[PDB]
Amino acid sequence: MEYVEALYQFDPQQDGDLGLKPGDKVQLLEKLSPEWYKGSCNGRTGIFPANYVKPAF
Repeated sequence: MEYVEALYQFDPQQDGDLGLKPGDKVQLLEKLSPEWYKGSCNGRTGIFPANYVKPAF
């Protein structure tokens, strides 16, 4: 998985958080842990919880 698709809405509450709407394909930059990933989506780069997404390609 190098791109992943958001299934759920992640509302960012801290700087560095990548906010997510369902259907957003996020380039996966690194799996930082089981629970937190780093990616970019629509020009933005930040971190989001891994359970918000599923594999895309």
